[PDB]
Amino acid sequence: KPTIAAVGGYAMNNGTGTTLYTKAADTRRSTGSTTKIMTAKVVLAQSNLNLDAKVTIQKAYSDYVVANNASQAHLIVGDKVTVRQLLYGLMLPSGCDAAYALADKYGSGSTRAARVKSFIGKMNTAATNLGLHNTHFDSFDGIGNGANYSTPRDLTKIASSAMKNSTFRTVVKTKAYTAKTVTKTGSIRTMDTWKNTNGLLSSYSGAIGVKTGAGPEAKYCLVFAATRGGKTVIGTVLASTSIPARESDATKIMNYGFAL
Repeated sequence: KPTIAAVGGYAMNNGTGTTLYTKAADTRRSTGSTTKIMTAKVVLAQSNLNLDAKVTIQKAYSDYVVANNASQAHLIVGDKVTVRQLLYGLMLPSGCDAAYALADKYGSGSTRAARVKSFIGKMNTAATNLGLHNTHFDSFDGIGNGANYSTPRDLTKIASSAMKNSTFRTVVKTKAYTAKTVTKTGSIRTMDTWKNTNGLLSSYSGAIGVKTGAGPEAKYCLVFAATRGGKTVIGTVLASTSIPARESDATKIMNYGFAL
């Protein structure tokens, strides 16, 4: 059993559900942007889902990333961006502006505030439906709050559920993506290329996911997944000490899991 810097860790065989590694696996901690996995999951399960549906980037999305010094996809106010493009902006550079856009779009309500509230409710309803008991969302992106928490086991179960969706799988294993959006003049704008923050995609052979996280309370987090020899290992590390450490933590757990 490897030792890791993260104070919380968990991994299982994605196909069988069998546990492969644990370290305070059921201890509630902050999630950082790994919460965005649930945001993507909820969006992709909406009945009225249309990946080609366009969303106008509101000034509020930009003001939001600035006010919260949140990671962003650099979405340009006024641009028309598709839900598919928003999902890539959400998962690759960890676009909290894209998260806001998705919540505004899919929440139920007559105001952005009401729709955001409704969307977070959907996130909690999805957790409940998975039979989770140590997870609660108070945001659509993991930005702030003691009422936003999960555990390495719970997040791994949310990730496993999300990975059942082919679109989700396609997105989280993508290393680079360049969005071509529509400007106010109708012209097509080529945005700066987005790079997936998950270093495992290039450093770990067989890696297929899933999502990074890093904040003042959550520290360095990573939900990982890789497939080798017909076996898929999926897991989560919470509160590692740095980006390089979170990557090695995950690398060790997966290597251990594949050898078990």
